[PDB]
Amino acid sequence: GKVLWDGRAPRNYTSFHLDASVDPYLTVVKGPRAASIYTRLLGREVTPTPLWNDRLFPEVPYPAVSTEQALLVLIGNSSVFTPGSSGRPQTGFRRTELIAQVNGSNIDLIPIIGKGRVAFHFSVLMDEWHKLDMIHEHQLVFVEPSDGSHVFTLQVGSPFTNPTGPLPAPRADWLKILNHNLDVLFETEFTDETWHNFAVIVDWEKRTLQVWYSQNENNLVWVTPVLPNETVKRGTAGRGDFHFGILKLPLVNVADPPEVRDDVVHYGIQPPTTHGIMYSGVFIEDLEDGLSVGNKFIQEVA
Repeated sequence: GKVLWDGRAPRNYTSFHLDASVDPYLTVVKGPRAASIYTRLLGREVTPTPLWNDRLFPEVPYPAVSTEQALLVLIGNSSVFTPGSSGRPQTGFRRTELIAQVNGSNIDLIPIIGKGRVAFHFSVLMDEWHKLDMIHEHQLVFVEPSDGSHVFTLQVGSPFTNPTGPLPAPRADWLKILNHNLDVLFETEFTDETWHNFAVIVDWEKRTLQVWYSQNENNLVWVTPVLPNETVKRGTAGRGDFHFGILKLPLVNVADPPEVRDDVVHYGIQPPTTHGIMYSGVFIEDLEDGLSVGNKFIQEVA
């Protein structure tokens, strides 16, 4: 497909780009500290997903060159988002997200990534240095319309419930792709030291989702059929911004009055700990000629 937006960090990207909030990422969804304190560019420390490598000839000595650097996205105790200059701090959440933009604007991108059939690509790698706590729910990747809903979500960790139930939940450490109604479409163990490659095809006319998945250098394969996603709102209210990072939900604090425990934006137990996840291969393409499945192959889809 043609690339509509490329969030694969160039090898020459820097903290300074991040602290200017320039293309390709809007960095506003974070705590008060600079964007670069929460999101680190990993240079040569971490090899990104091999799917988008370039290959060398001859194939000895080095087979390939990385075309991107991985990103490490961190949350910590300062990761409280204040919406605007005047919003109530989101004290229930710990969040750091990057949002796709083009020419300085997320708004202008909405029509481009919101029409026809669009493939949202992203690959995750477990951070062994600041482990995610799977007792809590983490919303990692999603497209968020105006109303705060998610057309689809990549989630990991035990889903938030009020009241609190057995924790960890079964398969808490499985990466999960959810539809807009929070139905589990596909789930797979978040194995360590492994690039978990995803593509979610959104057909904006028919309101469908299809999940594609692989590990490491393996080409993406389809792991769901084309599935109805019919709770998405009609028209422009169904479209929204592409986020990736970590949105960590709290647990219920029974000390809180029953009338506020459901309000996860402002209430709940959040320990003051640091947690990370690494991203690579994050980009958006249409389905011209087909889906990019990795390793310089395209696959026809319909």
